[PDB]
Amino acid sequence: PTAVQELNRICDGMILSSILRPQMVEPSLIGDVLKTEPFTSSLEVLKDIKVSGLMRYIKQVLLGRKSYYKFGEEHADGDQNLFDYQFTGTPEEPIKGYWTTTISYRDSKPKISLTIRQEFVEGGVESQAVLATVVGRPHLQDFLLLKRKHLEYSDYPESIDLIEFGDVKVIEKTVGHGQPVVLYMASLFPIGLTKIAEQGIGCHNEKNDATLKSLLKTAILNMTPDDVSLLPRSKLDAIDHVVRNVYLRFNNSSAVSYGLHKLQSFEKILQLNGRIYETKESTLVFHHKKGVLVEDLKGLMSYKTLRVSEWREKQEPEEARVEVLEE
Amino acid sequence: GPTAVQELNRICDGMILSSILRPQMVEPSLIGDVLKTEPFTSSLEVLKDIKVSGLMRYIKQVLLGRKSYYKFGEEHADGDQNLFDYQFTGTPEEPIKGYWTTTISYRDSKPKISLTIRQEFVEGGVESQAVLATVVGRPHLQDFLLLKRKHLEYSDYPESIDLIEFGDVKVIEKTVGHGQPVVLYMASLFPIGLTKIAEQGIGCHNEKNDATLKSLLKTAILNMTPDDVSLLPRSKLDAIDHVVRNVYLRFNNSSAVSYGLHKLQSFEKILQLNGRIYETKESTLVFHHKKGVLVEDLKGLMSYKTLRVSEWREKQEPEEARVEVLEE
Ligand SMILES: [Cl-]
Repeated sequence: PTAVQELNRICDGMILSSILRPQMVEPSLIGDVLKTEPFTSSLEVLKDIKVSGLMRYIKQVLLGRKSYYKFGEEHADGDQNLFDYQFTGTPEEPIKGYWTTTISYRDSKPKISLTIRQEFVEGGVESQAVLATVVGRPHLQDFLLLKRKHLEYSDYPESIDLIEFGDVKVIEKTVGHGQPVVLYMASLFPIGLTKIAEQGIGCHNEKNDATLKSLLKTAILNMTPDDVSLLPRSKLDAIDHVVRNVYLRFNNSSAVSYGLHKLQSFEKILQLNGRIYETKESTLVFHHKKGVLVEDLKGLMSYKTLRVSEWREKQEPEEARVEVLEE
Repeated sequence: GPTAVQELNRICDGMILSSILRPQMVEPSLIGDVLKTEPFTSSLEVLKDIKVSGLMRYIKQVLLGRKSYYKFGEEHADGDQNLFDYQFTGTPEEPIKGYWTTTISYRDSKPKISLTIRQEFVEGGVESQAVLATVVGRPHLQDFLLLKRKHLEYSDYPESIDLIEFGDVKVIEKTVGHGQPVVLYMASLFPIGLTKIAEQGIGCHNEKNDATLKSLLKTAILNMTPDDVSLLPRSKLDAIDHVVRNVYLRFNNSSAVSYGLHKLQSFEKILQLNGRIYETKESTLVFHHKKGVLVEDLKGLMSYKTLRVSEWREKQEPEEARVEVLEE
């Protein structure tokens, strides 16, 4: 592998060790991971690799950092003249009548962004804007700059220009003040705070992908329903972060045979975190009465207004009865 | 009245709309005829400083007196190879239809020189497909290695991107035009002397242009006989496909059916040549010549090119009232 791959593997090893074992993010954790995932490139090449998050913390420890990771040390205003564009559908090609665009300041952490969700409804456009930002920012001034970038990048700027700051929902994140953090279930728990900071789960290679799936199930299998009832909300939310990332990796059949949803203690997770999970293929509902359900516009059941039907594994005698149509 | 750009927008809308019934060479008389019903309010002095591209610029230039017709390739620009544009649809934490895709390109390049990396979760991790959209004669490998470093630096150096070798990349080389005049027909440019087309943004997002587009399409197909359709070049059929698909994305399933384009002889001959599966605003329909109108349905007892479908039916309340509300 390369230095990039090695850095990835060390980061995967920490994420993976956090599934069963909370650990303080400090140099000896990286030292202990290095036993299984050594770093064999030279420190000089490491300096050319520009990273953030735990990747960058690992990089710094390999370069000699001895201090523990401090919550909020990555805070960046960003470049207020460089912008990232995220889009979900377009005006030319909406997704089920919707298109969403998020423009953000490049390299801001927490990210400062204006998201505008839009929809064609008789006989105009309905817009919803959310400014996700940080306490103390100049919210009206950030909205206007970002709105201007929305007008310049939009294939339909007429619908944007009428959105006023009074219509915007604001969400403010706070920067940490250097608290040390515990890594557990791919999430940072800053000492003294009650919230968590979910971390990205890599595990893009064969071994780490399979071990991620197996450790999640092992984590849940080793909790009784009463254990789960005793978990604080912050730990429930971190578990939710790993659970949802794992289900995104499965199609419907693989998610079902994975069988996490069959564990008695996972049913307690479902009651506390929700029953609705996105897979690679679609949306499933792990229902306690009806079993596995699959989102289905033509379904004859509704779970919290989502129409669903019973999910069914493909069976060769049934597939053989499907009428294959002439083209 | 509307600003100088909203004016251009409406004039461009008007050209696209005029291209539905007949092909139109892109030349000043086309613009002038559009100005009869969509007149340009603002002063030409404002218009001098607006930054536009594509057809909206050619409209601008014609407003400023240009007598020459539009020339294919006249917009070529190698772009700024020190400055980069960054967009993405989907992320590893919220994939869109199972994928996430990132595109990084050279600022102001036309054709756009870009590296797109699309990824999905598969067994054993992540699969990637990379596409370098570029121009004949570029240094493809150097562009790739430059844009790949950007991707790594933009994505927090995921191991899956670093694994992508130049030999894994699909290279799509666009041709630059050579000054050919161009015909606009069904929202697509046909450069004379070339066999390819360039689909254009269709626009028409206001209420009146939406309805006009829908009306003009049905009329354009009505104006054709089945024999007419069987004589059209593949170029013209692809342009028609462009407009048909944009229109069905504007309907829910019920409105798509009462729109009734699918019921026309000449459209059935179109279906035979472009396919029967059309995404709508609501789901997906199959306009079948034997079974009738079908609708995507994972429970379907029929499959059309592997899509499971059922027969379409109007929403009724005695099916609705029986929907079982589930315990939370
Ligand atoms: Cl058939």
